Amino acid sequence: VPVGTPILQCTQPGLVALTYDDGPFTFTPQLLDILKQNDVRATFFVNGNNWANIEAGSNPDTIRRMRADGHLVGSHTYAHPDLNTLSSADRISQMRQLEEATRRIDGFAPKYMRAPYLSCDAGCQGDLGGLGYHIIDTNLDTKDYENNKPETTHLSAEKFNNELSADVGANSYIVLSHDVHEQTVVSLTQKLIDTLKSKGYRAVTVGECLGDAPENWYKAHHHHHH
Ligand SMILES: [Cl-]
Ligand SMILES: [Zn+2]
Repeated sequence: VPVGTPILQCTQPGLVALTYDDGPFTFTPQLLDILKQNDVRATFFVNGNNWANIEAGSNPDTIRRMRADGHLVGSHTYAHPDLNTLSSADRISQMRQLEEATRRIDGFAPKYMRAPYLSCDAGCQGDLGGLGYHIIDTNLDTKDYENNKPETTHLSAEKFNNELSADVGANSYIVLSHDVHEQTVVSLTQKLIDTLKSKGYRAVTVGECLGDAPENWYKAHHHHHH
């Protein structure tokens, strides 16, 4: 799987990787329950301290359930800054801080990440590559953060349907949603699953989307010497 270079689609067609950024937060437990009931795995790009602290409250338990249920856990940086705007030392710190938290939680560090605001240019990419990260972008943005009211979430479900080509054999998608919005969880997610199966796609983690064995998704161990 490419390192230090933004990835937009799967390595095979007929696949959808549903992804969720900016958690974990209030609605994430319910989202895990919904995905389980659907037998669907997904991918979470998590922060360390953004809408909540990943080590506060039940969040450590939600992160542990993500892994237990087979969802891919990726980094979204610790504090959600625009990585372009930081010096290399500060970008390295944003990644390592999150890795230290996920190691405290469940003894892992992500090899997968997504840049806040999809903002990560060649300067940023070089550093992330030196850290051995896979950079995950999107080729289908639900705009769920804009369509986040009971009466407007259908616009995001429609956007998904519109963009999801009926031509299952020639296409695959990495889908951007944000589970920190209640409507993303209690309405949009079921519609995404329904719509993707109605067209013949299979939902997959980004790991499977890119042909990557789950044994490669994480650094299972800290190297004492770098
Ligand atoms: Cl290093
Ligand atoms: Zn974000």
